[PDB]
Amino acid sequence: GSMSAEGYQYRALYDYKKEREEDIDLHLGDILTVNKGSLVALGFSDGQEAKPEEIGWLNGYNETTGERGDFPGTYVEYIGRKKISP
Repeated sequence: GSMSAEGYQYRALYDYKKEREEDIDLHLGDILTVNKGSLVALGFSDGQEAKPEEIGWLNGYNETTGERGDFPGTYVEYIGRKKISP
C-alpha cells in the first residue's frame, strides 16, 4: 500500500558460498531486507545503517530464496532505507 520497502535493504556484490550452518547461500542480484524500527534486532545502538564497511555481521533474510541467516558486511552494499535516517 505504502508502495515502499518494509525496512532497510542491501544488495549482494559477489557470489559467496556458506561454510557454516549459521550462514546461508549468497548470489548476485539477491537483495536482503531487515527490520524497519527495531535496530535492536542486532543489539545495535548507533543508528548508522549505511556503512557496512565498519559493521560486522548483519542478520537478515533473502526474500528471493525465502532464506534467513547471517552474512558479513563486506560482501554486500547498503542501498535503500525507510524514513528513519533523514
